[PDB]
Amino acid sequence: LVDTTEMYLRTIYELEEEGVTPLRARIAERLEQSGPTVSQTVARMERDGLVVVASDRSLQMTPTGRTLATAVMRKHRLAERLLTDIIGLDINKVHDEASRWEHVMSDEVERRLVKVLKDVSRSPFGNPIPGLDELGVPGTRVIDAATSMPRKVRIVQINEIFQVETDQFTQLLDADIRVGSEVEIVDHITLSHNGKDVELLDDLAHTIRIEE
Amino acid sequence: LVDTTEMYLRTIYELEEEGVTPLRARIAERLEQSGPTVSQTVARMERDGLVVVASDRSLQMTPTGRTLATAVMRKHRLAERLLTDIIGLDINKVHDEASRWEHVMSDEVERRLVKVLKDVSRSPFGNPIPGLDELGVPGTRVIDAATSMPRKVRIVQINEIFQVETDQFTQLLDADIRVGSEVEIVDHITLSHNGKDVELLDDLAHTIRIEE
Repeated sequence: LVDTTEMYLRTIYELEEEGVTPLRARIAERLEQSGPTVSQTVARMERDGLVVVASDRSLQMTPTGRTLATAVMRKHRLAERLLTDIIGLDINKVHDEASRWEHVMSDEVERRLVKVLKDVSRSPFGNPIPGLDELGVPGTRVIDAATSMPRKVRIVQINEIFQVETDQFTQLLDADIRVGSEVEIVDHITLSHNGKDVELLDDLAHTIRIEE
Repeated sequence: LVDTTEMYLRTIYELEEEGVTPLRARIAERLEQSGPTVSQTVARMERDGLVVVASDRSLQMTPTGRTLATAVMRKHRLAERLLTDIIGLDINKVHDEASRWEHVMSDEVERRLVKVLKDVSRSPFGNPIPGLDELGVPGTRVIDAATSMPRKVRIVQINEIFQVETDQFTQLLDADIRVGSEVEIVDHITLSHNGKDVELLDDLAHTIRIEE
């Protein structure tokens, strides 16, 4: 959990954020790791397809690397909000505490935070909290979201347009399940609504989007 | 932070707690680590003086090992309280989330929690939260607590009885500093009170106890 790649990606994100060119020496300095250690960490982050060292020797985050960096910063900043507004930790300690929490905070906890905190637009240090959008502030496909224990979620998309199988359209219509419909899900993928039970086919089990 | 020793000590604490004999196989099972891995982890926890394998091959925690185990469980359980009462995380996820947070939660955060939570006597799973006493629910000696930036703390003990140096007794008396006196501290160790400033001698800087 508490990992290096997450820490490096956040650092790149920050420098980028402060308008600084993400150069390896700048990163080594901030993270207080030797230049040889960063060179080798960057060397393997490059193999995971998270970063690429541009011609000018600056670190360009790949789309995947950037998405990960964004989740880390969102978690870090939501941690800061929780620590100051709710917990009341001394403002002088908040940042260093949030730097450890960012690696162990789950998506599920972030969603709850986003709901219990008064304001999640900025961290107490003035910077905006990124990626709130990924937190329903499209959606999880049921095959991934659906657990062995029912959980009422909301249908975001059906994607009938991508269905080669249309046999269950009326089944959903009779079931009264559409975009915005609070439904019960169990993982074949059975999704209940209005007392009518619908066992989704694989194609539908893969393209229907929901939000917790 | 997120470490093995902490995890093992907590496991021993739990088994002990549930009345189970802390045997290595029981621990390997619960932690889902092979028997050889636990043998070697226990083998080095024994060298750190945290655990001793009793004659019957059961693990007896040393006083130091037990104190550490207690802090880990207190943190873990205060995390559970925070996650259910404040955050509202699903009761089915609370334990596994708290198991990661226990390694990154600072003492300073625990004290704040103890203040912001309605009840810290038990975790939502029915077990008591241990070591609250270590959280002021005696004290930190100023030499360790005193930081470069003043912070009004409360004097818990003076320990005049252990002072070979008595030159500053009247200095404190004139300073009106005693057990219960809210004082300002800066780290020689200067502790202000009622506008009068007292630069403690080493012996006093080491034995005076305070609580944040």
